[PDB]
Formats: sequence, C-alpha cells, structure tokens
Amino acid sequence: LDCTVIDGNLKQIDAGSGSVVGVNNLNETFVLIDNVFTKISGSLKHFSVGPAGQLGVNTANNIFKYQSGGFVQLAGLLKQVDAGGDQIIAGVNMYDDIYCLNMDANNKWPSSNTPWVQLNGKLKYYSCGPYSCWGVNSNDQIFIMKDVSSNVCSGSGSFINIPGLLSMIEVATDGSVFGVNSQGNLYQRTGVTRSKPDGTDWISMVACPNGHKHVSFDLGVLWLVCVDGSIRKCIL
Amino acid sequence: LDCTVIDGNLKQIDAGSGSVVGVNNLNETFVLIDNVFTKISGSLKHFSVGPAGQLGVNTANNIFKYQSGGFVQLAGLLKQVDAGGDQIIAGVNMYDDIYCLNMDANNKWPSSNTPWVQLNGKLKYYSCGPYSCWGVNSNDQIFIMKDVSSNVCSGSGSFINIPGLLSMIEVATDGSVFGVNSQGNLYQRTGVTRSKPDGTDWISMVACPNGHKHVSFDLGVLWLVCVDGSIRKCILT
Ligand SMILES: *[C@@H]1O[C@H](CO)[C@@H](O[C@@H]2O[C@H](CO)[C@@H](O)[C@H](O)[C@H]2NC(C)=O)[C@H](O)[C@H]1NC(C)=O
Ligand SMILES: *[C@@H]1O[C@H](CO)[C@@H](O[C@@H]2O[C@H](CO)[C@@H](O)[C@H](O)[C@H]2NC(C)=O)[C@H](O)[C@H]1NC(C)=O
Ligand SMILES: [Ca+2]
Ligand SMILES: [Ca+2]
Repeated sequence: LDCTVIDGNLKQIDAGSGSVVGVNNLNETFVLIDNVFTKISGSLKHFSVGPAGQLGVNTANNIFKYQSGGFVQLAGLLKQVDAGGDQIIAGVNMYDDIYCLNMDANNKWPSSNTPWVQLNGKLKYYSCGPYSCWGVNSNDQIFIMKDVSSNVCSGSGSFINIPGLLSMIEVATDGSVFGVNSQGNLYQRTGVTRSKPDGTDWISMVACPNGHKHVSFDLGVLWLVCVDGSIRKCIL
Repeated sequence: LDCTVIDGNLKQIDAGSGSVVGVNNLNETFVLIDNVFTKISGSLKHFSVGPAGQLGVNTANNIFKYQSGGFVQLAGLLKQVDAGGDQIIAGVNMYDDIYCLNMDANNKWPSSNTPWVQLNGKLKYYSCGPYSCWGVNSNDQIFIMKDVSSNVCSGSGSFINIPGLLSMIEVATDGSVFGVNSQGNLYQRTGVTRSKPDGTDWISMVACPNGHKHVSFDLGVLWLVCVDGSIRKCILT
C-alpha cells in the first residue's frame, strides 16, 4: 500500500466518526488534532472512538468515557472496549467474557445503574460496526455477531465462526473489517455488506515494512501501528 | 440550574457524544480539551458534534467534516448543520430549505457526491436526536419531525407544530430538548420520551444573569452561551 508516515509512537490506535485516537506503551492518551497526535490527560491501555463516544480502559480494567471536558469513570471492568457500534459500547473483560451496553443506557448520565448485557461466548478482543460486531478468541479464531442494533446490542445472540486466524480485529463505520494476525500480517475482509455481513474472503495488504501491530479504519483511511510503534496513514 | 463559568467567549456551542465544541464571533473554532476551550484550525460560523461526527459550516455556507486529522469539504451549502442524530446529518440553507444525510452516505468516503435528502418545508434551525429532530422557522414557530431513523433521515415526512416561540433549539443524545427565544429566555421541553416525543410543556430556567444566546445539552450537562458571549456549564436540579 501507499502510506505516509506520521509522527508519534503508539501501541494501539482506533479511528471512527472522523476521529483518530490511541495510546502509547506508557499508557499516555492521544487524539489526532490538526494532523498531530496530541497528548491529553489520562492513563489508558486502550482508547477507542466512534459513534458511541470516546471510551477507554486503564491498567486496572476500569472503564472511562470522555464527557464534558474530561474522562469520567463508568461502572464495570473491561480489558478492551470499542465505541464503533451504533451508539452501543462493547468489550471484553479479564476472563474473556463479552459485554455490551445499549444506546439508551450509554446516553443516560448521571446513571443509577450501568446495565451491561453479557453475550454468550469467550473473546479476547471485540469491535462493533453499523450492523454487526466482530471479535477473536484466545486461540485467534474469528467470530461475527449479526443483527446488532442500537438497543439490541447483543444482536442475534449467537456467534458465527469465520474461517481464519487474527489477533485483533476492527469494524469501521462503513462496515469495513480489518485485522492483524499473530505473525504481524494485515488483512481486510472483502464482500462485506448489510446483506452479507460475514463477507466472502480475506485479502492481504502491506502498510508496514517489518510487521503490523494494530489496525483501524475510518472514512477511507487505514491507520497502522507498526511493530516498532511507528504510525502509518494509508489513504485507500 | 447549578452552573460554573468556563473561561472564553463564543457565539455558538454544541455538545454531543461526550464532546463540546463551538465557534467565537471571529469564527475561530474550539474543542473542549481537558476543561479548556482549545482552538483548532478552521473558520466556521457553526460547529456541531454528536453521533454523526464533527460538522461545521463557514461564512460562505460551505460544509466541512472533521476526518482523519482535519476538515474536509463536503458537497452542498448550509447555514447551520447538526450532528446529533443517529449517524445522520441535518441542517438548513440560506433560503431555509431543510436537508438530511442518511447514515450510509455519511459514512461513505471517498464520495464524489454528498446525497442530501430535502425535507418539505422551511426552517432556519434544525437539530436531531435519537428518534426525532426539532427545528424553528423564521417566525420562531417550533416543529418536530418524528420517527427519524439512520437510513430514513426524513422521518414521517409530517412536521408537527409545537406551540411556543424559539429562535434556536437543540436535541440531545438522551432525547432532551432545550431552546432559546428571541428575548434571550431559556426553556426545556418537559415530558419528552420515546412514548411522547413531543413532550408536554415548556419550562423557563436561567443560567445566564445577562440573558441567553445559545444552548446545547449532553450527558447531564447543559451548556450556555450568554448574550455577552460568556459560557455557563450547568447541571440540572
Ligand atoms: C501500561 O498498561 C499496561 C497494561 O495494563 C501495563 O502492563 C501491565 O501491568 C500489569 C501490572 O500493573 C501486569 O499485570 C501486566 O502483566 C502488564 N501487561 C503488559 C502487557 O505488560 C503497563 O505496566 C502500563 N505502563 C505504564 C507505564 O503505566
Ligand atoms: C464570522 O462569520 C459571520 C457570519 O458569516 C460574519 O458576519 C457576516 O459577514 C458577512 C460578510 O462576509 C455579512 O454579509 C453578514 O451580514 C454578517 N453576518 C452577521 C450575522 O454579522 C463575520 O464577519 C465573520 N467574522 C470573521 C472574523 O470571519
Ligand atoms: Ca473501533
Ligand atoms: Ca447538537
């Protein structure tokens, strides 16, 4: 791929809703402002942005949402969280248990309860898009939850295995699906539509010179963290 | 309303998706970062943030969306634009024509076209929330469009008049509705729910000792631009 380098060093990156955010190995938190990854207050090991807001988790697995000028702590524990769904929150905890929060609950603040929904299965990484969520388990097996909607965040309730192996996976607001495998190779799912949410094939792509670490996609731009923590921007 | 004053001066403010943005009298563009309004690049006369993204318009009525590190120009002309709907964009042009953009179009990039849908009618201000949009016309009359959805952004197609007079109006991600009238009074719509999207009445409240100019609400915090451009950050009681 034809990609440009952009200054910075990260371990994780997420793009969504026109925003791009990430964290470095020190767990410092960054937002892309006028083409500069800009440090903001916060300690997070994973930071996500999309239609559901700006959501992250820290080393203690506490959950944070940027609101009204700064991070506020939500109730619950997750090791990874994603905000790419249709105003829903999704993620996994330290036991690979899988949770989502429906739109109406996400948008209620202050709240007297945080009504997490547990999904049936085990995943180590989980990401949502417009009509589905995708994740991978501890054996790098890939799964899709179909029929996900804003107030039925758990979708059909039954995960479907998609052949292949990936270590992480992200779903974009246009429905695009990208992931990186344990060997540091980068893949895109082809043939993904609302009518065929599972898509058809995995295609190989190269953005990094010596291996890929993390990937996210938004609005025609593929974002990579390479193995050395450096960043690539690939306008597709 | 229990308020603090946040340093700065704005003419317009919008809050949504946990973000707070706005523009000043000079059309400098701001985002609230770590409790400080921070200038970003851009000349905009209205800047909105919500589940549909970060959308603004400039003095020439060109439309801009923040994506991938900076503003990109979309097709079309609007004098006001809102991103509070469910991944839909809505707004009005200089002739008070009313438009919306469906979710699937909003999320498509590259796009050699921005396929705006025109709603029948005239409004000078239009704002969207989770299941409806509200607007006001040039005579300050108030309207709701119900059962707006991500890929039917035009909703029922039948604007319903809600008695009262307002100069602008905003709809929050939790469905809350607030507005400011021509005299600088501030109102909330009471009784708004999914079962009753039109609500029941208007209630007056004051955040600005010197009168109100603009309002937006998100996640339990009401944001005011006062008549003098000062900024109040409030919680409800
Ligand atoms: C940044 O966050 C990571 C992930 O939480 C921290 O690394 C973990 O630290 C805990 C102890 O606090 C250990 O139980 C884990 O084994 C560590 N995981 C990994 C992958 O290293 C890391 O220490 C944090 N760094 C800073 C500077 O805050
Ligand atoms: C900021 O934008 C406003 C709104 O476009 C500008 O005020 C308008 O200026 C135009 C000329 O470009 C006039 O035709 C309008 O009558 C003005 N409208 C209002 C409401 O005053 C304003 O000049 C801009 N300021 C800067 C520094 O860019
Ligand atoms: Ca994501
Ligand atoms: Ca708004």
